[PDB]
Parts: sequence; structure tokens; C-alpha cells
Amino acid sequence: SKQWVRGAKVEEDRIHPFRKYFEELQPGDSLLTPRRTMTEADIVNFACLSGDHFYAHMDKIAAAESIFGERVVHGYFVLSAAAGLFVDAGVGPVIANYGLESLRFIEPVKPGDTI
Amino acid sequence: SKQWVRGAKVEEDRIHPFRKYFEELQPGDSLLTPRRTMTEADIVNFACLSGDHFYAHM
Amino acid sequence: SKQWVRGAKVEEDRIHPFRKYFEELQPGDSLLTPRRTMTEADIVNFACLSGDHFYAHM
Repeated sequence: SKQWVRGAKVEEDRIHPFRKYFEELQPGDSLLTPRRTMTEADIVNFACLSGDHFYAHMDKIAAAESIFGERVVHGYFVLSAAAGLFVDAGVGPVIANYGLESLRFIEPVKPGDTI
Repeated sequence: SKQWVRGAKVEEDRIHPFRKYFEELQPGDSLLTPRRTMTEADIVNFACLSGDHFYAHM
Repeated sequence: SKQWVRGAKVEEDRIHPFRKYFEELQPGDSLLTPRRTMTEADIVNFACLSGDHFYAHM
């Protein structure tokens, strides 16, 4: 199908794929980023900056009676800290983003957990 | 005394008391807010933002 | 002198200089970083986090 699918082989190419032009990107060019440890302070800083003081993230009593068992990290903070790991800072071929297509949150992310 | 005192009964109304006008507030209108857990990072953020690096907090 | 001095030529080589081992670094391996705009909020955040409320900054 000339498209990377889910379990195909990857081709890691020793430089960042955001530094390549359109005629030299192939489907299967892959990047594996470094890690980030989700701490308890990241929950507080994201809930303060955004404004999402939901009970599963800021309350400790009601989180123990919820489905998760304890208070967890936001979904949009996982979405933002994922993009913090693979965006190239310099000026290159990448112009705009403008799109997100099919997001699903599968398992919860807790404090003391690397991404 | 026509004033809520400390231990009187309350009257919760399922809309926020900061949405009523002056002619429809009655003494006794009460709101019970959601909770917030005071973590260790909150001490550091407030002491940095204000500047109060007192020894009982830092 | 087998060093880099101040105005010698450089060798920009398409991969990051902190990714090389000791046997493949040569004196004169250079990196030009991206930019960052200093703003009024940065002075406030750094003076709050560090604690230096000096009069020339605050």
C-alpha cells in the first residue's frame, strides 16, 4: 500500500525526520525520542496553567472512590509532553501542524512513570 | 436577627450564589465547593511567586 | 597548538557534537543553536524561581 501501517519494519536514519524535505521522506522513517518522568508536580503545573481542576486529578479523596484508584496525569498533558519530545526547534521544511486525526487514551498514566 | 450566625440551617439552591441579584439573596444561601489537595509543590510555587521564603515553609 | 582559539575555521558536520565519542571529536567541531526571544515574563519567572529580586531586574 506504500504506507506504514502498524507493525512494519522501520528505517531509522541517524538524523531527525523534521530536517528532511518532501522528496526524501519515505514511509517508515522513524524516530525514538528520550524519556520524561511524570512527577506529581507536573500534574499541578498543568492543572494550574490550563484550568482543568477535575476531581480525578486534583482531589485525593474522590480519586480513591473513582475507577482509577488514585489521581492520575491529564490526557492533554500527555499529548503536550509527547510533542515536546519530537519537535525540532530550528527552522526547516516543516511549516504548519493544523491537525490531529484519531486520539484514544488506553491506559492511565500515574506519578512515577516514564514516557 | 435576620442574619445567618454560625450554626443555623442553610438553603442550597443548585445555582451559584454569585449569580443572584441583590433582591433575591437571602441570609442563609450556602455553597459547598469541591476539594483541593495541598501538595508539596504548591508550597514551593506560592513561596516563589510571593517571595515569602519563611523558615517554617522552606 | 592543536586547539581552537577564537577566530579559526569551524567544522559543522550535520550531527550533534554531544553524540560523538572521545576518539572522533576534533578541536573545531562547532554547533550553531536555534534562537530564543527574551521577554518580560522570563525575568519575572527566573526572579521568582531563583529568589534574586535585585533592583535592576524587579
